Amino acid sequence: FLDSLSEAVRAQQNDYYEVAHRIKEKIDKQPSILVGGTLKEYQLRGLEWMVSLYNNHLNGILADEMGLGKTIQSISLITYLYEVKKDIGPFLVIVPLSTITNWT
Ligand SMILES: Nc1ncnc2c1ncn2[C@@H]1O[C@H](COP(=O)(O)OP(=O)(O)O)[C@@H](O)[C@H]1O
Ligand code: BEF
Repeated sequence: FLDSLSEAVRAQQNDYYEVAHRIKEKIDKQPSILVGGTLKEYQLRGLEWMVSLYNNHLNGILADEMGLGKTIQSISLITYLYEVKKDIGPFLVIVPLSTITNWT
């Protein structure tokens, strides 16, 4: 699976972990767009993890327990990408109606 997957990734470029995360990147600072507080270490790790997925053309799941700032992390993802990759738009977020204004 991994072999064919990594080859699928190579098509998308046109152990398991290091293979899946062949392209790496990390960042000590949060995206400068972000205001209203700072990110927690693990959130930063999560960001880096998501960034790695981006770099390796992989999709993934933020399965961190609950109430751990994923909303913020996804926002930081947006701003990260905009400050680093600079592909501003089009970016879609889909949420429950009961959570709309929490997100806004
Ligand atoms: N780095 C952070 N700085 C400040 N508050 C945070 C941070 N991470 C999480 N929070 C708290 O959690 C909320 C944001 O995420 P929340 O909705 O609580 O969890 P999730 O986004 O995982 O559902 C905010 O109310 C905030 O107070
Ligand atoms: F992941 Be949060 F608790 F919506």
